[PDB]
Amino acid sequence: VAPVFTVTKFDKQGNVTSFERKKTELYQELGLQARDLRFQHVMSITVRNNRIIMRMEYLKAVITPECLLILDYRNLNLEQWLFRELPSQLSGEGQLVTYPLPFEFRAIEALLQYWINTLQGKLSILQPLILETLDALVDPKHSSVDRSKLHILLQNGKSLSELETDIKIFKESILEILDEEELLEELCVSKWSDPQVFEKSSAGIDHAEEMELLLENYYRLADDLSNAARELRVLIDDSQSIIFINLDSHRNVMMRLNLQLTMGTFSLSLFGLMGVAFGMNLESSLEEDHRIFWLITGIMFMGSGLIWRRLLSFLGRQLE
Amino acid sequence: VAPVFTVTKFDKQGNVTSFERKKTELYQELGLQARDLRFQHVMSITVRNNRIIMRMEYLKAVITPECLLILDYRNLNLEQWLFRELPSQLSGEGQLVTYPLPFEFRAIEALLQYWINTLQGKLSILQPLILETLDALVDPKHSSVDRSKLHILLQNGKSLSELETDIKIFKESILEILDEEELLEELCVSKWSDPQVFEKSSAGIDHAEEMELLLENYYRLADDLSNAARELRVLIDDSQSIIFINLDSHRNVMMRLNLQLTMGTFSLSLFGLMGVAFGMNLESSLEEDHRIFWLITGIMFMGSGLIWRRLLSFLGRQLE
Amino acid sequence: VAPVFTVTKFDKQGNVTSFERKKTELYQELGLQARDLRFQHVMSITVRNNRIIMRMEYLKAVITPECLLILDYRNLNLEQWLFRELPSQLSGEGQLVTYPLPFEFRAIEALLQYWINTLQGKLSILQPLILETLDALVDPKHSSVDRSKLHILLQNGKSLSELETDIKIFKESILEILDEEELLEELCVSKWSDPQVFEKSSAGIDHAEEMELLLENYYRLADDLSNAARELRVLIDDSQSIIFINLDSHRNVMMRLNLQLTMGTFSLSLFGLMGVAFGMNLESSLEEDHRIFWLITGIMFMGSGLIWRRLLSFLGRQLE
Amino acid sequence: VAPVFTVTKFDKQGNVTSFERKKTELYQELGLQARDLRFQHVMSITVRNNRIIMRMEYLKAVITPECLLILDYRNLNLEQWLFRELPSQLSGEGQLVTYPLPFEFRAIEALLQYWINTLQGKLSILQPLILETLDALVDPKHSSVDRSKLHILLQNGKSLSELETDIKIFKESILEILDEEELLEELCVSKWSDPQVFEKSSAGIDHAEEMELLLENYYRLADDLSNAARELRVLIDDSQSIIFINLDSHRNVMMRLNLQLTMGTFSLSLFGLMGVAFGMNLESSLEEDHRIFWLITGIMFMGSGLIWRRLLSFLGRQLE
Amino acid sequence: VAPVFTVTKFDKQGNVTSFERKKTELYQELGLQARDLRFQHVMSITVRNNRIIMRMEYLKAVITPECLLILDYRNLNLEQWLFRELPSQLSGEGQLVTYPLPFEFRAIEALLQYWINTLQGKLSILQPLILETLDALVDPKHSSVDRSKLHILLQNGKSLSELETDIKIFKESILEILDEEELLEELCVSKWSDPQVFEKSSAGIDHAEEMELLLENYYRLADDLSNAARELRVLIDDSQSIIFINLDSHRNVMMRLNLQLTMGTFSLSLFGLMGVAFGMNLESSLEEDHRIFWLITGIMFMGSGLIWRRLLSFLGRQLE
Ligand SMILES: [Cl-]
Ligand SMILES: [Mg+2]
Ligand SMILES: [Mg+2]
Repeated sequence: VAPVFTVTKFDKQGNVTSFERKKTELYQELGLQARDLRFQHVMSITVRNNRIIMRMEYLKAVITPECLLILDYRNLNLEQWLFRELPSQLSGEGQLVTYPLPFEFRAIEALLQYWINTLQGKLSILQPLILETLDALVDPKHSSVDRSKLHILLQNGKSLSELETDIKIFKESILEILDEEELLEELCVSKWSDPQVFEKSSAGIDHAEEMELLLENYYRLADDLSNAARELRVLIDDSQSIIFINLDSHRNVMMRLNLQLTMGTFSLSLFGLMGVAFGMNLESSLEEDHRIFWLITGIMFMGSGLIWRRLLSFLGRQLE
Repeated sequence: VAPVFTVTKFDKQGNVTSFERKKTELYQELGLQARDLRFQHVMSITVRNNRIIMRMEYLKAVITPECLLILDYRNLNLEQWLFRELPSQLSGEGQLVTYPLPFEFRAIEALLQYWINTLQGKLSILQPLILETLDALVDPKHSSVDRSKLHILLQNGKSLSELETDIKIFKESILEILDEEELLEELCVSKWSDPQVFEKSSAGIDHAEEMELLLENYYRLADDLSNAARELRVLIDDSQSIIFINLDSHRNVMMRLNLQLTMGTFSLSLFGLMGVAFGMNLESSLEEDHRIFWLITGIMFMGSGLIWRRLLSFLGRQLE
Repeated sequence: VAPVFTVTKFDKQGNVTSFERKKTELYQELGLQARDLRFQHVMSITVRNNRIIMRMEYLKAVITPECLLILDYRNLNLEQWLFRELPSQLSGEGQLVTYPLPFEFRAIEALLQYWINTLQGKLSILQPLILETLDALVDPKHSSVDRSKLHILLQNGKSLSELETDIKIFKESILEILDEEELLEELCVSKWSDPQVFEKSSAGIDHAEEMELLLENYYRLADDLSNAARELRVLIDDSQSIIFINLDSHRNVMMRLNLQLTMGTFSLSLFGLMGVAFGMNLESSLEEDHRIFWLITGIMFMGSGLIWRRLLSFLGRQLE
Repeated sequence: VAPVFTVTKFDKQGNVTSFERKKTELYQELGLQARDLRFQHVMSITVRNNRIIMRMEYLKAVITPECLLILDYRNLNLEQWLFRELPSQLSGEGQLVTYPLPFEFRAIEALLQYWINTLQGKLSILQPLILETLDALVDPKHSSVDRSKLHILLQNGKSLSELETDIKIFKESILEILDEEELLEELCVSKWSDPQVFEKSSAGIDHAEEMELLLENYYRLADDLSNAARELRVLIDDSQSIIFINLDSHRNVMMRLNLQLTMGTFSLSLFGLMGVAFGMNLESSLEEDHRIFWLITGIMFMGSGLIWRRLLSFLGRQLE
Repeated sequence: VAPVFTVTKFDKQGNVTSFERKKTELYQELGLQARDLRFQHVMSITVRNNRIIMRMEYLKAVITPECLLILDYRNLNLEQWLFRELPSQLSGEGQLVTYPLPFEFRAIEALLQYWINTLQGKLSILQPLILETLDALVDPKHSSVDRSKLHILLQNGKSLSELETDIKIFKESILEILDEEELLEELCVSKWSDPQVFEKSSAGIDHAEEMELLLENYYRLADDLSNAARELRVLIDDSQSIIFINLDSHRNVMMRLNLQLTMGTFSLSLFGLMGVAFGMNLESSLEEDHRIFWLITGIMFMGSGLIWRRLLSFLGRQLE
């Protein structure tokens, strides 16, 4: 009946243990209040009672000087990352560069690396799709654009805006932590767990400096991602403007050709009316004449041609 | 004759009392000047004479170390919240996380929670409507868009802009309070009411820190709301651009088809003029010939077809 | 020959005296240099030689600890405000809330109140006009918009942009003064006129704090005005986008209907050409037949209808 | 062979001397390095070795406590300003307000006044042209706009953007100098030339304060110029939007009228086809009847009218 | 098997040596960790263990107090710059202005000069192309624009956006270094290599001040580049708006002319229908009359002309 957390616990030795714990039991074990683990804010990093609470959207983590906890990890495709890369990164030959540093450094590096890799993967999925859709859409030899490609571009633009917002909030959180030295000092949970021990254990290694360098690295990576996303948005806008110009130019060409054909039709209809005037079954004084028929036909055709040419010249003058 | 406030008073025990009090009487009771309770600024939080004055649009509140007052609460549908949730939140088993803290913490938490819930409700009402309107409007199989849906989208966009402005001003007020530690210290009215008593009453609990954490929580919630609203605005703009492109593409397709039909009509009218030339009641030298009629009809139809095909090819060349 | 100021002087007792004074004489009386009273900057507030120099566009004022001066007040419709409200506000039962404070507080409050009321009046004039113009323009049942209303909207948008710039510069000046405590202290001219006297005269009343609260009040009012103006601009842009979409949709509907009618005309002209082929005065082998005439007429009409239906179906397929 | 500066030297007495000096000789005389006088940055003000180096685009100046130098003044139309106003401003009855102050104050005031006057002149040239072009272009009674006026507007908009950038960089330089008190102190070259002498020479006059006031004056003037330029840009954008709406409305009106005429033509052609069906030279059973001709003509005309009216009503229903 | 760096080493004497070194060997020689030389961030400047690590996109450099290293220099067309200009700049008569300063000053100046020259070259390539493309596109005498030029403009706009982003990140890095004095002090690697020696070696020359001046120079150059790029973007947007207006105006002119021709055709077809009514082979009572034929023809032509004139007048009234 009581709410519970599905907890994946990684020790300092990289051992992984999955279980479920009551919320009050977790609060008692971690020495934290209920309000600390509400996880109400997406992309939030805080330090409460010497414990690091982190949320990156669906990823909720609690870092202790002794262990790491992942909360609500089910039905999120996190199993591969949790049980394949994390043990190796924390307690193996992974790509982490904070192994000699205390456990919290490795934990923060792993979490930030996973989030930055997720953002990079989203961008690397979105970029080729948007690029090829724009290339198809801005093709100058198409009179009209493909509307299914327009729907695809709209969906990809929505996804790109969401990704850009995620990168922005990640950058904001990292920069807020980096700006204040107090937060950087608080992030060093192992240092403050036993200050007397770490007063001599830290043989010239500044934990705050290492944390600052790690956060600066991840902030720079997120800044590069944000720059790429903004460039993609700008390219999308420019491509949309080019598409508008192409459509307007095609419309103008078709309208000019239709206007020329309308001039031809109007001259043809005028001299056709002139001919039909002689086609009505009313007696005239020109039935007996032999050359009048050919004269009328010739002047009719020649006048149609001349009026069409004059109208074309008038159009050329009007369009300048 | 004198102006009055309709006052809803909540004690430390959660008891609710509704009455009306003269403005001067309220100023005397609260130890505040007339200018303090003007409530001229929407979404303003201030501390005057050890009392917290708050306005969130229509919600005007005065928080004292002993009680809370809601002013001008009538004809605003506030009765349900005032008489159902507030007593439970202040003096019961509500979702407030500041119960062990002094009364002002619970009061501020309740007010900020109500305002943030109002903003979230506005956004959760606006988002599905805007999403479905955009989905209907950006449908690529519609030659023209529904204008009633356009009016609905315009109204919802105005509402979304108003909501975004409200979220922005809420964030600005909260961040202005959070930036300066003096304002955070002033917000702890119970601490400064009896400094001698609270010098020993506060057994290791920092009231300023608790206030900072509460305000940071609500600021983060408002930031998430603002991000969602900005994403909705960006999606609206992108959908409008897609609608423009779709309409232009449909116009281009219809114009091309009309131009092809105009080519057909022009060729038909040209060779029809040629035929009508022989339809006039003028004597010629071809009436006695038998094959001339069928020859003229055949060459007329064939020339119409050939000129139409040539004009279509010319259009294809022009459009590239 | 020498330049002069038309000076309206208000004493501490609210007495008003209008006269003209030579520029050098005014400089000597006020203890100020010529460069101080250039009034080159619109919306500028400064403190020179213990005197407050203020300019709000056409309103130039000099506040002394003993009196207030309005300069160049003629031909600006300022007479009503100068001779009706200002005496009552300074030395009566006006709405000013700084009466117990020294004279400069009342003077600054009156000037800022007049300017904020002018801005509010401009906004309250512009808002209904813009709202009704947009409501008329975004009407979905209009095939075309009213261009006179477009000109009115353009003029009102220019006025709104000017008002927004005025509000922005007012906010900038007030915030620049508020940010630095030195400027706030300098604004208390009565305090620094006789520091020895005011060392004991100020019985617990902080003049700098009162000035800060007054300026914060007026800054918040200006911020609300700026938010309203920005919302109006955003609504104008959204209405323009909606108008564009409505016009494009009407164009598409008219173009589709014209294309259908063009299909009908083309089929009619094709089978009309077929009929005219038999209308020419050339001998054929079908004159004696009786049923051939009705057969040709029937097949002509039926083929016109069938070709029109096929073209309509082709259009439906093309538009998807 | 060696590079040289064309130097115009103004003494403290306003005497002007024009000559040419080798670059190394100028470096030796001014006590400055080669890198100091590169003048690589447009709109840059710096203090090197107690000398003020200023560049405003084409205007390069070096201010010393004893003299002023203008460099590369040829072929820039600077002769009038150099030899007419500068001597009077520096050593006469000019409009400068820093005459009792040391020479560098007058020099800086003259240079900043010239630059601000140049910017004001550019804006006062651009504003009437842009205003009249927009007024001509947004005329609602024009079916189409004048394209030569469009080219003029484009050129003026480019010039306005360049002017706005110049004002922005001028404001940035002035504000960067004003923000740091060290730069303001360094700008007082006469004070630091002989600190022992000026320790008693400055009888209560703060040179840093005077420099701050002068720079604040010029910054406020530049801010007013920037506000005017931004307002002009906003007005240009609004006028462009109004032009777009006007063109779309004219297109819609013309398209509706063309559609009505197309309906008329289609009905006329339908009943004309009906008439032509009886015009073919094929024997029928209605030649002998006398009333059939008039009956057919009457029903033809009446049906044309009725079908045209029905199509117009259908268009009215479709357009809503 | 192990990863290696292709290292180009420049000594203090300008001697160049190209070789390849294992990554671990380079880390040991430079006294740096593996994470220091990841080069994960484009356009990043840092100081680690008294060594300057710089990346400008493809250019990776490590500056030591004794030497400079270029890493991964192959297949980047860097050979000319590496083996022609760098030796002369570092140990010759180059344009560097930091020769008397320690080696790191010359190294930083050379690297920043190369990057700023690359950015200037990119801008000087992009600007004429964009300018000529816009001039061709905004030509008012073209009914339609060239779409190949549109594709060229789109590609150049993408390149310009990339260049603007590069300039922005360069400015951000330089300004981040300049803002904090600690980073400026750290950049002086020779000063901190032997602090005891440089305590007396630096005879009044402040290395931090020289570094600040160099970085300020390069920041100002990058700011000028960014201003030029932003002006180019603004000009591109304005040209696109002008192109839109030109296309709409041409469309309106063509549509008006087509509407006038449609009026003519409609009047011609109406009176042609009137004439054809008399052309059908049905007996009437007007065959014997002689003047009826000419009367009908004359009234037909005159009515066509009059109806066309009336329709033109109606169009003129409608367009206002
Ligand atoms: Cl169009
Ligand atoms: Mg006939
Ligand atoms: Mg359009």
